[PDB]
Amino acid sequence: MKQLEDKVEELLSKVYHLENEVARLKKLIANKEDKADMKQLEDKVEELLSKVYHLENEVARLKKLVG
Amino acid sequence: HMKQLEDKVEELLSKVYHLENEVARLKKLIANKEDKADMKQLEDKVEELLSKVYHLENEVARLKKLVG
Amino acid sequence: MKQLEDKVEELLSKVYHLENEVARLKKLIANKEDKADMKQLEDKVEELLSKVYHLENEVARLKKLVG
Repeated sequence: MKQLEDKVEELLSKVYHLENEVARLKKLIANKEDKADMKQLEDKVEELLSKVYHLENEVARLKKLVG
Repeated sequence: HMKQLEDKVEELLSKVYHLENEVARLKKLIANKEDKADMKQLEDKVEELLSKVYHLENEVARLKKLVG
Repeated sequence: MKQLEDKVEELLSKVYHLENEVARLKKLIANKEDKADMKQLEDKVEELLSKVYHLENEVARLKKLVG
């Protein structure tokens, strides 16, 4: 009967520790970069490349005309 | 008292089940995280953009002065 | 006693396996990019997007004026 009580006690402690380890693991995971975030960043750079290209072309035409 | 212990194991049964589900959820989240990589390619593109934007700023300042 | 002891042993096996899974996930997590290490790239891109927005507006204004 002390045999069972001690097994249940081992289970209690190990469950409690696992709960804390999982809580820490989710905090760590939350601080990692999402694939979606990287994709957003790449698409913003693509947007910037395109806008800068158009601006260059626009500025070149303005420059000629102002002359 | 055996009932008290049964209730305790019932609690732990549920907690172990929840923990199994939390671990599977965390696996899925990890799969959607970006692997460490060399940032050279993205950084080089941003460096090109900052140079082009700097040069554009200078050009647009000149025109703004002339037109005004 | 026996039936409850067996249930407890079953749960100890599951907890044991879970501890190993968690150790393993910690290792996977180490191969992932830290969000904080992307902060500089992200901010630079946000700066550039604003600068390009303002440059576009100024160019369109000048163009209209000259045209």
